Amino acid sequence: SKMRDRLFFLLSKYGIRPRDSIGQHFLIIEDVIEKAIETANVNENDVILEVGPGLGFLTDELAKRAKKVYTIEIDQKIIEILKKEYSWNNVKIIQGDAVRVEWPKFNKVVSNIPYKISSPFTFKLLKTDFERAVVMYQLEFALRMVAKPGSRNYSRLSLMAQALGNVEIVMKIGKGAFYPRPKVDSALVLIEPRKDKIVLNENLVKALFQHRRKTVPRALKDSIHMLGVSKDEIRGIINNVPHSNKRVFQLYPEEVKDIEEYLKKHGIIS
Ligand SMILES: NC(=[NH2+])NCCC[C@H](N)C(=O)O
Ligand SMILES: O=S([O-])[O-]
Ligand SMILES: O=S([O-])[O-]
Ligand SMILES: O=S([O-])[O-]
Ligand SMILES: O=S([O-])[O-]
Ligand SMILES: O=S([O-])[O-]
Ligand SMILES: O=S([O-])[O-]
Ligand SMILES: [Zn+2]
Ligand SMILES: [Zn+2]
Ligand SMILES: [Zn+2]
Ligand SMILES: [Zn+2]
Ligand SMILES: [Zn+2]
Ligand SMILES: [Zn+2]
Repeated sequence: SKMRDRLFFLLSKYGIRPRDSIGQHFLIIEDVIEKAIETANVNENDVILEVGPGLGFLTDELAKRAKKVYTIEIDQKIIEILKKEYSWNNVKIIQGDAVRVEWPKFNKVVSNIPYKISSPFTFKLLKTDFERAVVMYQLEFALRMVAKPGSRNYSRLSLMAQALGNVEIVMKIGKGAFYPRPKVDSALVLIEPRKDKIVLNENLVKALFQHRRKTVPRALKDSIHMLGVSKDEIRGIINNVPHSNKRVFQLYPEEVKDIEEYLKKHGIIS
C-alpha cells in the first residue's frame, strides 16, 4: 500500500494522530479516488467543492484536473500540512465546519464525507445549485438515501433526496480502502438535481418526520400542539388532511406537497 505508507509517513512527519474525530477514515486507495473523479467527469472547466481533505490525496487528484477546488477543513493543523506539502495553484482551503460555513459557488462536489456530518452535509447540498455530486458515505447511510417510501429505513433524508435529487449508488467501497479501516463498507454515490424538483416546506417535513412511525394526522396534531397552539384549534382541520390513512414513512414527496398546500390553505403554514 503505496498511499497507506505515504499516510504513515506524513502522520509521523508532523507527529499527528490518525483522527481529530472518532469517525475519521482517510481514503488511501488511488483507484477509488480516480473512480470518483471519473464518475464526476472532472474537467478543466469545473469548480469543485470538497469537504475534509485530510492529508490531501483526493484534493491533489482534483487539483490536477479541475479549474478550481474549494476544500473545507476544520482542523488548523491539517490545513498547515496541506499548505506545506502541496504546491497547488488552484485550491482554496476554507477553514471551518463545512456544515456551518458559507459555501462558494461550484458546479460539482467530489468528496469523502465523514459519517458524523453525512446527514447535515447532504441536506445542505440538496438545497444548492450544482450539476453533479460524487460522494462517499457509509453504506448504510447511502442505502437510507435511496430508500423507497414505505421501507423501514425511509426517513426525512430519503424524502428530500427523492424530492430534490436523482441519487444512484455507483458501487460499494470496501473498508480496506481507508486508514484506519472502518467497521463498515462505504459506497460511492452520484447525485444530480432533479430537473423537476418537488420543493417542500422544511418545517412541515421536519414536523412530519420527527416521529415518522406516526399516522399523518397524529404526527401533525402532536407537532403543531408542541409549537404552542391548542388542539381545539387544529383537530378538525388536521382530521381532514389529505393522505390521512398513511404513516409518515409511507409518504411520497408528491403527497407531502398536497399536505403542505392544504395546510397553507387552512392558515397552518405561512
Ligand atoms: N453509475 C452511473 N454513472 N450512473 C450515471 C447516472 C447519470 C445521471 N442520471 C445523469 O442524468 O447524468
Ligand atoms: O468510526 S468510523 O467507523 O466511523
Ligand atoms: O501533484 S500534487 O502532489 O501537488
Ligand atoms: O465488501 S465488504 O464485505 O468489505
Ligand atoms: O432540507 S431541510 O429539511 O433540512
Ligand atoms: O391558539 S388559538 O387559536 O386557540
Ligand atoms: O395525490 S396528490 O398529488 O394530488
Ligand atoms: Zn478534517
Ligand atoms: Zn493519479
Ligand atoms: Zn443503523
Ligand atoms: Zn417517535
Ligand atoms: Zn397539551
Ligand atoms: Zn396518499
